[PDB]
Amino acid sequence: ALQTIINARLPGEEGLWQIHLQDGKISAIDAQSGVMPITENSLDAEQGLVIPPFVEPHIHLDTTQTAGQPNWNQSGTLFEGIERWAERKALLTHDDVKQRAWQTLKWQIANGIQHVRTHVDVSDATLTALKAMLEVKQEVAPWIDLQIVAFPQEGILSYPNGEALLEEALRLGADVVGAIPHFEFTREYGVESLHKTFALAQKYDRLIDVHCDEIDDEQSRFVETVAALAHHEGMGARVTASHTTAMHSYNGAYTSRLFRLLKMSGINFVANPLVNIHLQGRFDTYPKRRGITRVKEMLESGINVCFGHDDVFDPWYPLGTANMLQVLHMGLHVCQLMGYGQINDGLNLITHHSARTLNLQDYGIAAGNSANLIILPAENGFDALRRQVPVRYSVRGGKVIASTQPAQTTVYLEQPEAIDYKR
Amino acid sequence: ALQTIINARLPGEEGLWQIHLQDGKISAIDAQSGVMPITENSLDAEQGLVIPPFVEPHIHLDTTQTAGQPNWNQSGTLFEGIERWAERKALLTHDDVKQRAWQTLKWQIANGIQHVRTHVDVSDATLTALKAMLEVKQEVAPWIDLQIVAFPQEGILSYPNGEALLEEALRLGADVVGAIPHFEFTREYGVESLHKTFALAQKYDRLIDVHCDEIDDEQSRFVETVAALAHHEGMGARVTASHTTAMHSYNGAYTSRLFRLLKMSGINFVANPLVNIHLQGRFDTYPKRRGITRVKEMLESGINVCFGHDDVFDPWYPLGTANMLQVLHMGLHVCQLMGYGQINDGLNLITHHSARTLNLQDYGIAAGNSANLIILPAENGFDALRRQVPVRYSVRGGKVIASTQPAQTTVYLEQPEAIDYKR
Ligand SMILES: [Fe+3]
Ligand SMILES: [Fe+3]
Repeated sequence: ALQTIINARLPGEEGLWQIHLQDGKISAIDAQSGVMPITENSLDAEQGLVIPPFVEPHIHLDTTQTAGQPNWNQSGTLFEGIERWAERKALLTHDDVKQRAWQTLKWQIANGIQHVRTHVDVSDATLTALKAMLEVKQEVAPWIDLQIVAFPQEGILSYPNGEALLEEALRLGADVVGAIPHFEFTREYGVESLHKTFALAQKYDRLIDVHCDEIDDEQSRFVETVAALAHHEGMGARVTASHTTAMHSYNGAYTSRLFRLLKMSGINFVANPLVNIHLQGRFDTYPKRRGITRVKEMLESGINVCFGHDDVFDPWYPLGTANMLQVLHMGLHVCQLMGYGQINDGLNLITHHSARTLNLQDYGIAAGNSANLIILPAENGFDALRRQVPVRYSVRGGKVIASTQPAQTTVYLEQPEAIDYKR
Repeated sequence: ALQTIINARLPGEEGLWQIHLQDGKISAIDAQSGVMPITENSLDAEQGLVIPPFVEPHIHLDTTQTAGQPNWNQSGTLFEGIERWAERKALLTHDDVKQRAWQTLKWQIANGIQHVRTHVDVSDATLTALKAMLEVKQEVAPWIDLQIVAFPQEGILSYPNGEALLEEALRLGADVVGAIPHFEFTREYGVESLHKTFALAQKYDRLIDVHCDEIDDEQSRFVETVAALAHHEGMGARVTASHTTAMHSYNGAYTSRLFRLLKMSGINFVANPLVNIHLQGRFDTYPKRRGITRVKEMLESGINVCFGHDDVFDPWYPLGTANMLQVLHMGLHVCQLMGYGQINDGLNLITHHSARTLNLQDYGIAAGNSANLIILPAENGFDALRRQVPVRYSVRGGKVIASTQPAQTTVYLEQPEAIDYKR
């Protein structure tokens, strides 16, 4: 029965704020001139930062939690990962997918993530993972709004009945149409697959999220077709180009020309730091490229870009706890967004920009919006990122759905001293 | 009236073997536990290696034996070669083509080659060389099965009546449909020419062999269309991509993606070491690229690749004696297949893999097959390659069609000593 969040700091705002709640929504937001006393029905942010929930714009819940089953990827390569996944085929069932997806979703709830977009491989005639994920979506709805992308992993034109299966996935309820041009047999199939993807999105009124140019090939430019088609249909807001790691290898002249179109099209971009730094640059000896898309330049140009985890504890990425501040930390380093303001503003890459990517209509600490917000025990984005703080409280519909009692560290010098890693 | 080949060594097999012959075919193959005595009607391999005939998967018999006529290519360049060829136009007649083709074919018979695929330029309204080659094919049949590729040297779409002439060549009997995408005026003509090539091959039930991406251009990727179209039509076995020298210059990420399709398509690849090392890398100063396709990687991936001589004694390559062990020697060096096993297994690149490229149905030392085989005076492939041994005997239909008495070398030290270059 929470009525107020008090003593809240807000990004880009001075001072402390009080967030009033009513009927599961934010009724008003008022500045405070000092610290407010706690009381029944008040959740004290304790001068910590309050932001609208973290978002996971790109993850594969159908493959999550499978690392080491039955064997571990020892080389760490994409190739071996594919083989290790194949060895687990006998365990891939409806219940298995639901159990693993739920395990990661619980970690996400614990990490203040209330919006998740999962890709699901639909290059499977039985659509086993998709059927399982559609049930998971309904089951987790009280805690996470889950979007499902029908992802034609083996291609649309390069896989038997690929287009038919992609459309079947949409008819079953998938929220987003996926594609993977650079994986199609030819450049022509790649371009044609995008026309088919856009046609399906318009036919069913769905969003689009393409695994776009995820390859260190300076000639992989499917992103220009994604942006051009979006501009032509006037649907930029509903379109996302995931990865675009090839952009890391483009010459500057083409990239400059392309950026005009990217801005005009209004499409969204997702970079996946943890996985990109790991899987890109694998064909280089030395020097080795970083392989993340042009995040810094997109921000400078006002192009919406955000960060996803992509994989959690699977053959393609053995690590992760589904933590967005960890994803952000990696991205700030690899993209060299290390100035104070760049780091502080970093939270945008895992909150607001990701909400835009998911085309969310009810997101942000604003009057009238649902009371969905989280509290970080930190002074600002810089502090939260530097100390990799947990989510103190996650509030959804005005109710607490997760909480973390912080770790307590003590050093025993001449006298015991508490250490909080602040100066 | 040969009834048996005795004391034969076979690649990948231990010991000695006896090959029984009946009615021009191999009736049975039995292992020996020791050396068998010679006798009437037995051809003694003398513990030498017996293999199914050498194959020439790619040669231009229409241009062979013309070097220095009327003038020599002094720079050695492709450009000058084209000019030197043009200066000989008055001599290019029906009889001239037949005489020169036969001269090289005799060298091939002497070198144990019983299967040859020759390309013939059909960008000539009079189709002079093609008509001559069709007669040569009939004439040489007792010794060599000759396949003729209708090769549109000046392009299909970029030359007047190019497509009509290509089809006319097929209606006259050419066995294989050729193409040369990278030489077409535009990338679009290149791709379209391949669709036309595949349509003709299906219309006439012929094989396909494309002069594919023979250029140091990292953007020349016609090979993906060749492989995709073959996969689509389910005809990989009947398709060959010759040269693919551009692949030597591709970035690794694209090449890795492409390899999946190359393996799935089942198409064949021909590298032409002697000519590729000579004509590729000509626009580099220093360092200079080798320019041969990814032979080592194809072998590692189980993709069928083999070696051709391409040109013999002409403006584009002034050397050669049409010797496949010499072609192999160059390829092993340039492709760095220099480990013992890689060298020993090298014979596959000029025998079995080439037979697959030609879609041969009667090839190999196996019961039921025609008795077509050759005997090398060497212990194994490594030995034959190292010593560049001649073909001791070439047997076709159970009859000897060629034989070489080995050279005899003596050094006169304190006493005369025979030298055989074995340790
Ligand atoms: Fe992904
Ligand atoms: Fe050729």
